[PDB]
Amino acid sequence: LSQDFVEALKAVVGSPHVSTASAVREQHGHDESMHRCQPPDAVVWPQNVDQVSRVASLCYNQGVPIIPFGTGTGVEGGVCAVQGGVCINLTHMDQITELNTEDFSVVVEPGVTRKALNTHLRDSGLWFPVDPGADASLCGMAATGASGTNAVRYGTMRDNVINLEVVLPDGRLLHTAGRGRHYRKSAAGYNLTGLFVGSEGTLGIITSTTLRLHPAPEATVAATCAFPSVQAAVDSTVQILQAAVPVARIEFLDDVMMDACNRHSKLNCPVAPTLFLEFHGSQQTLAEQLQRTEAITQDNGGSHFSWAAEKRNELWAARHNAWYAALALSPGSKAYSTDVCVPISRLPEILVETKEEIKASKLTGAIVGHVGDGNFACILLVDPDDAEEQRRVKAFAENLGRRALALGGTCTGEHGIGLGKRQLLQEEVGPVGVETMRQLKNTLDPRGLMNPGKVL
Ligand SMILES: Cc1cc2nc3c(=O)[nH]c(=O)nc-3n(C[C@H](O)[C@H](O)[C@H](O)COP(=O)(O)OP(=O)(O)OC[C@H]3O[C@@H](n4cnc5c(N)ncnc54)[C@H](O)[C@@H]3O)c2cc1C
Ligand SMILES: CC[C@H](C)[C@@H](O)C(=O)O
Repeated sequence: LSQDFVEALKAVVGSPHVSTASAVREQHGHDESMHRCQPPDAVVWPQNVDQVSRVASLCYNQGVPIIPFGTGTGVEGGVCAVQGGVCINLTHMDQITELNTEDFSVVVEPGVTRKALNTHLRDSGLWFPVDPGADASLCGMAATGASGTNAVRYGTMRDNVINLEVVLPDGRLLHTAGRGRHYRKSAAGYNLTGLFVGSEGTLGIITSTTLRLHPAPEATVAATCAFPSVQAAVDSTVQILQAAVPVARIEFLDDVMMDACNRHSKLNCPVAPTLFLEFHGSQQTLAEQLQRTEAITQDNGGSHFSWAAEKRNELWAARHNAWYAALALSPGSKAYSTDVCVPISRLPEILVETKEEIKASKLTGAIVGHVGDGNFACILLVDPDDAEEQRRVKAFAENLGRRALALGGTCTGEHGIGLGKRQLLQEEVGPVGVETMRQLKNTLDPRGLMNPGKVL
């Protein structure tokens, strides 16, 4: 990367905000995935949207790949600079604006996390529900199409993104639903906002997100329920959903996951396949829901509920940190995570099969999941220096993904494709789907410089 180009970058953002130092590039060449670190040639921190546009235009017209970088908590190698280029760390634009409590909406820049937004919303009666366990950039969450434990009731990012501000690959500024617009529904034109949700930085740079806010629940109760088997827990989950209990959270942990979370949180739940549950409503609705849900879990062999302000906070903090709890089983390890999502009536088949295959395999794994969505993750620990283990893990993940596809499902419910699921995506949507996705990529990024090598 030439001196002249680096100085042009410095003219846009300032010398402190451009670095070609190896350590800085290495820190921005990987995420939380096991994908190999691939450092960008430079890291750049733009300070406002005009600077993002100018950096994009400089890179694009000079043939230099662009890698958008939020908080680096992705798990599919989205930020790995597989073709080098300029990593654009967006987190210095960290402002909340256009808070409209009367409309239930807010605009956030990439440096705002869910924790920051909800802290700024303390005492407002509103909150933002989509809750990855990581302290992630909200614009990064829009880019990956994230969900979370609350999505079963309150929706995913796709359900809660109203508008996006996007710097297109050549630097043009696009407000996907129109500048300053926010509303509950529209039929106006083609829905551009949905195209950029889940685009993972391959179609443009999200420089602000307009988010739907939600009313705080009148009352909340959390609980845990232990089961004798995976299939008892998952049958209970499906029956709760088919009974239309409007649970706020319903999360599955197998016995391995539950042991791991116990060791990492000083929770002390029975080591068994477990559901973590949360209910929102008034006192009358909560009593109604709790007794319907207890009846269903009891029918399938669930233990009595173990009840959970500080204790529900510890419960969900343990769940949110499940990734790190699993990693702490074998220290020094990395991990790959699967993320399939299937029609809910097929969830018992595939979760039980996954448990049986983990146990039959020489591999170690923990199972945890947003099962209210028909979604779950297998966390598969890896020795970073064991190439034989690595391709056995990758074969296990690919076979699980193909089983989900055979059941009518998708290879990823929330994490995205990045580097790891590109072949599974081709199988999932077939040749006309792939070509159509490619056509969209090419019209927005003709030179192919917008995070190359990802998704497609
Ligand atoms: C402990 C833990 C728990 C997690 N739990 C969940 C969970 O429950 N649900 C879930 O969905 N994910 C979860 N994740 C994954 C991760 O937190 C999400 O995918 C999150 O949305 C990533 O945001 P980020 O800014 O950190 O992404 P990064 O790793 O910085 O980037 C991810 C991808 O999006 C692109 N990108 C980032 N910011 C932008 C932007 N502003 N504009 C355009 N492209 C951009 C990058 O180029 C890359 O391709 C978890 C991760 C961890 C470590
Ligand atoms: C980073 C993978 C894990 C499984 C995350 O998705 C979660 O649900 O806590």
